[PDB]
Amino acid sequence: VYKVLLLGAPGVGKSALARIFGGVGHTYDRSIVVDGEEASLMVYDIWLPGHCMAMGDAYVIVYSVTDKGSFEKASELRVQLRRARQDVPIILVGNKSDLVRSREVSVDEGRACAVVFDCKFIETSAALHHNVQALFEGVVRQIRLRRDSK
Ligand SMILES: Nc1nc2c(ncn2[C@@H]2O[C@H](COP(=O)(O)OP(=O)(O)O)[C@@H](O)[C@H]2O)c(=O)[nH]1
Ligand SMILES: [Mg+2]
Repeated sequence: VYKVLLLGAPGVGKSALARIFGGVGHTYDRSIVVDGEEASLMVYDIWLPGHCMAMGDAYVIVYSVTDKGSFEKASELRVQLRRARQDVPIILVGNKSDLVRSREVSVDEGRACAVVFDCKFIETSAALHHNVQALFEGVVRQIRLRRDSK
């Protein structure tokens, strides 16, 4: 049973993503099967930033691909985590991939941010439910790898 914190600037789709996962701040629970093994995830959509950051088994940092300011905020959030948790899995998410015409952050900028962070990167669309199940399965897989590389 794993606690997952959603972090990111206002308006990026944290609540959208969480409500889709929950099948529905606020909290969501849900058991899912990942590589043949059941896992429960508790998703905290609660973004006292220090307290929030002190608390997860994994961190999902969300920005909107339509909002370069939210992508900058993602880098700021990562620096903060580095100070707050001085091992934890982090997934970077570029949401709103359906809004092709208003895109402000390229896929390659997202990928580059992943290299700097040394973390996994995925783009999502809460509007289309695209990559939402993959995001949360990835969370589970990344937590397991870190339980086991020990
Ligand atoms: N088109 C589109 N709109 C989205 C997507 N995700 C969130 N939104 C919209 O983005 C705005 C903020 O979403 P919300 O879940 O409240 O974001 P939060 O502030 O990060 O929790 C709302 O207008 C949502 O409908 C997406 O993937 N595609
Ligand atoms: Mg919200």
